Amino acid sequence: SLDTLAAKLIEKAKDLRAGNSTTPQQHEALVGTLKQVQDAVYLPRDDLAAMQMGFVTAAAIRLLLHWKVFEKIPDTGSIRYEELATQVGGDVVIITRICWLLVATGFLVQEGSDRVAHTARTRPFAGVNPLRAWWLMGYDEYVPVLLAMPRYYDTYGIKEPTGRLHTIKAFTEGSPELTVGEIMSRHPERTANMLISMSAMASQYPHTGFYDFSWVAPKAAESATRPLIVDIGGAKGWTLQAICKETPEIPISRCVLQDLSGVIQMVQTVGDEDIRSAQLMAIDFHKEQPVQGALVYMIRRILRDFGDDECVSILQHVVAAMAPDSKLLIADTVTGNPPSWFPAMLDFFLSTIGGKERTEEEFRKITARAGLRITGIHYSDKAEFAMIVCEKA
Amino acid sequence: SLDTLAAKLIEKAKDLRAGNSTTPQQHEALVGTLKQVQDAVYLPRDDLAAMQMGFVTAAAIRLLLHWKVFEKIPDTGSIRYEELATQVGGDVVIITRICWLLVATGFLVQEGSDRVAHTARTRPFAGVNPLRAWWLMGYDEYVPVLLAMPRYYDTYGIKEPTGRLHTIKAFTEGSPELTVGEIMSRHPERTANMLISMSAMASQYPHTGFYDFSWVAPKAAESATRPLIVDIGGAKGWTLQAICKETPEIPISRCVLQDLSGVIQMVQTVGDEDIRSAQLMAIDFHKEQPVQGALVYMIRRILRDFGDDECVSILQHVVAAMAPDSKLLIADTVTGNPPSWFPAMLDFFLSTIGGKERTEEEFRKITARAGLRITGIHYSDKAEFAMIVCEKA
Ligand SMILES: C[C@@H]1C=C[C@@H]2CCCC[C@@H]2[C@H]1C(=O)c1c(O)c([C@]2(O)CC[C@H](O)[C@@H]3O[C@@H]32)c[nH]c1=O
Ligand SMILES: C[S@@+](CC[C@H](N)C(=O)[O-])C[C@H]1O[C@@H](n2cnc3c(N)ncnc32)[C@H](O)[C@@H]1O
Ligand SMILES: C[S@@+](CC[C@H](N)C(=O)[O-])C[C@H]1O[C@@H](n2cnc3c(N)ncnc32)[C@H](O)[C@@H]1O
Repeated sequence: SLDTLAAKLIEKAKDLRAGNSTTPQQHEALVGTLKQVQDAVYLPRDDLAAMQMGFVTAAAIRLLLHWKVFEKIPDTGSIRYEELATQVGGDVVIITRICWLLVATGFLVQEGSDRVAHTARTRPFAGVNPLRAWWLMGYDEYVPVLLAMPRYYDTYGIKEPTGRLHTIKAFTEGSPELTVGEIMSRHPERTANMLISMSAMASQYPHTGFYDFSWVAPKAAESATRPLIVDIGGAKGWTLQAICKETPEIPISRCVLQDLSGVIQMVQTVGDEDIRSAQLMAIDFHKEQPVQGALVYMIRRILRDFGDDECVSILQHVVAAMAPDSKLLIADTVTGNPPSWFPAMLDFFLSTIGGKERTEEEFRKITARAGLRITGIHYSDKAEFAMIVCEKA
Repeated sequence: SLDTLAAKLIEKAKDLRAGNSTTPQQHEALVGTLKQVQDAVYLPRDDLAAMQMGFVTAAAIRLLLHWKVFEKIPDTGSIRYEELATQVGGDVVIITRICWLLVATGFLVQEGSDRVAHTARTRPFAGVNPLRAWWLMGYDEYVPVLLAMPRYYDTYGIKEPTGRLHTIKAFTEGSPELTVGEIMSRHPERTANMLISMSAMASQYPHTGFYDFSWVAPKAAESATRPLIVDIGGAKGWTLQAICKETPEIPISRCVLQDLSGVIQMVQTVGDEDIRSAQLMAIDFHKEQPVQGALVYMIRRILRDFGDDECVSILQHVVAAMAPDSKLLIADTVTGNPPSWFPAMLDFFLSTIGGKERTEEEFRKITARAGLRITGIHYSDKAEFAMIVCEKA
């Protein structure tokens, strides 16, 4: 309510004066309560005006990023608009107007009518880091594709976009005959920025803590030979390291990390010693699963990027390699009907590359097509992200 | 401070509880306080989530508009996703995914496992009205222009855009040699949406309530042929109709509605019998004011669209047409420096068409340059909007 929002501000204010730390939980609660109140108080005209303001604050930030203006505002203190203008080599009038939008929305602050300064909300824009890279990737790589969606669906029909080709992204780029990866390989600066972005999203879903892997331990004791955990598209092997740290009775030396040649090579070169002890293998999971009869095959945050038919192709290569008692673990969001806001947002972005966040029913359908049955779903505490346990039907 | 904000929330909650928070000024003030809270508490991760969710929610709304889904969701009650999908001839899965994004953000409501319903936030999209037209103007006609701003300033220099040609909007449209008004006026559906959008956001741009025209009624008796009010760039004459409703002694047949050829012709189609009984007239106010000697020349929300020199040029043509007892009335947004929240948003948008929001002193400098004397400024008590009353100096 308005009053509980006021209570949370009074609390924050006292804890700052007392120099104590706002927890992530208290911050979330404060922001959540603000949102509840705005949703109760704002009329439709307020909702839509706030949305349009969002467009222009993002454009203003983008334009100042383009002009390298955030780099020139000092970390603390302030800089005269005229000095900014001289250092950019542009007109002080337009630079000041752009800054004023950000002052009116609390991104920047003025110190006297002549000078501008950062807030905590703009310091990430003053240099290279993952939030800024992620911000630029979303704005430059996705916003034009979102604008292109009505034209896309006019062209292809009102149909779920499910292919690796003719994605909304590739359509927007002008090369629908290419995959998104092929398009990005033609764009080295955009890829570089994306690589930094890519690291941030991976870090924010849990690798362990919500599923018991220790049942692999007795098999490792019975069999000296059977491969234990195969991580398909495991990247730099962070998941395998986390599992074997959590349960040291699972020898990482009997696990298998599969990815692209370039990623495996970087693991072999600068990967830590535990992961380098695992069996590393370059594969194409669209065409093959080379490890036969492993106890566990894991597919983490991969199926969300593909349509059903492509997921069933990946899955069936694994099922052909599975022994009768193998498990196939899919780590991915099992979205609700209806979904919560963060997976619902991710799903909307995934539609531009042919993927989606599936419901439990949708996962049942694709695993059954691959000859699997889901025997358990173990949810983490983060936005319906779950371990889906599958065995041969 | 967090504490003064908390106290403002607490006091507005009291007013609501007693039934004493009725007025538009009170609503606007509470909305402003909530925005101040947002700005004081949001951190980069919150701003990023809000940017992403804003763009995604906008594109979802745009697709459901384009597909005529909002029109098919009943005003109350609910409809099955499968019925919606069949009525728009679309795939139920992609339609559901997109509705689900709006369900997750409280724009739509899902009933059970498979039905969807309007909220007050989406009913504006279910049919033709000014708020919907305003939203479509912003999204269709300005968001793609926002994305073009980096390239525009790389093309023309980091300089305040002040010309009526080669605006950012005409640059994006691919017709730099047309003014933005000419571009809007050449396509019927764009023109018709523009006309309806000029009736939106009366909370910022009231059409009456702040200036009393009743002094015109007398002079209507002085003569039978003299034009009483000339509405320069008057769109579809909504403001003339508002004035004549409130001063029924001013006959609308003695008023002149002037706009571009394409706009004034559309008034034959959409205007009611009342406005179509006015003197409709195509003009180009960059070049001429063809009606000499009128009692009042009204220039409402025109000067905002142009730079200072072009505004002087426009006013000079009107001054030449004026008789010694004529008045020239400028009706427009009048803000402070820096601009308040809503005019700060508009100032940024107006930069893409060569315009800006202005302070009272900025309007005074333009009117002086055009050889006018201001005899009165009459502010709205609900919006930063005023009638500037002028005569020949
Ligand atoms: C330009 C401005 C863009 C963003 C704001 C917020 C989002 C809703 C649209 C609204 C819009 C608006 O308020 C105005 C506006 O639409 C125009 C024009 O599009 C540009 C000139 C044409 O001759 C015709 O008059 C229409 C001129 N002047 C304005 O003030
Ligand atoms: C979404 S990313 C990270 C997935 C990883 N399981 C995780 O949770 O962090 C997908 C990974 O799959 C890899 N990959 C993409 N295509 C592949 C292919 N055809 N064969 C093998 N690996 C692939 C990428 O190199 C990337 O490391
Ligand atoms: C921002 S709208 C304001 C409309 C109306 N006076 C109001 O306030 O609701 C700008 C108006 O000026 C008209 N316009 C633009 N350029 C014009 C021109 N060169 N000559 C005549 N009208 C023009 C547009 O077609 C549009 O109706």
